[PDB]
Amino acid sequence: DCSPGIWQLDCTHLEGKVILVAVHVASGYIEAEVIPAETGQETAYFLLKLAGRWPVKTVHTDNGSNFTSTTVKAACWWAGIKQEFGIPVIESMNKELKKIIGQVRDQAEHLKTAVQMAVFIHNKKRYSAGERIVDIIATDI
Amino acid sequence: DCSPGIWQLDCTHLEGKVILVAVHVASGYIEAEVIPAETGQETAYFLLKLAGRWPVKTVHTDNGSNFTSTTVKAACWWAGIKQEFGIPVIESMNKELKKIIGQVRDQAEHLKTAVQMAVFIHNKKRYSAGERIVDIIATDI
Repeated sequence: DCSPGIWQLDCTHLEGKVILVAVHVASGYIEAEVIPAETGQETAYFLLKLAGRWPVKTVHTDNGSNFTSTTVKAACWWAGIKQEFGIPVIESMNKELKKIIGQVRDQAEHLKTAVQMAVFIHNKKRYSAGERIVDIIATDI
Repeated sequence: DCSPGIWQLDCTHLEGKVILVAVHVASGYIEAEVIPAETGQETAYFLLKLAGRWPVKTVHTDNGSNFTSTTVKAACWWAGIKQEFGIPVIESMNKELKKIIGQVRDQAEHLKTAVQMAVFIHNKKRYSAGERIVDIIATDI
């Protein structure tokens, strides 16, 4: 959890929709996306996007069956991502995100937009989570 | 262009599909996404995602009419993003991205995946663009 390369991935539901939530464990920085279904293809596609922006070395999840998909294993293999085993946080983070979404829900037509507005508010809330991840990654370099 | 908050947004086409490409001007770091159509709604949604991850203060584009959409102005207003006027780079960057996509195209079924694999290769190519943006943002803090 001290290591700057540990992320946690989890899908949560809201308004009959699926939200994929990634948390940088050391900083609390969040990325979220509404996906059409809880499929390995959506997970694999999200991991490639995440690995292209940040250093992703190991990933954890609260539902191990999420990572059994052959498509997910292919994406982790290509990007050099290992499965994390040192975590026996997202409960709090998912409830935290669902709360901020409720505050901004009225300001956006679709749930798509509310999720990104909530991610914006979380990462800048104030150091902020957005500043802390950059600081953590910078020193590690 | 020295300022760490300047981004450039442009849509490019490949295989009858639209790719939205964002470039961090000071570092050369890239984010890209295949979008269904060149609409203001897709642009506005992409900007909110970008502003939630990085500090986005001003944005430039090669096609000014991209930013006339009332939906785009609403997103820039809510996230506190101004239109950049100090740039009279994406030509090179879009050709660079299209080249890397061609190298990896055979390794992925859909163009969606090839674009993210190309973004991955660009930002880690090696400092790398992914390291340089974090360093730039860190010192600015």
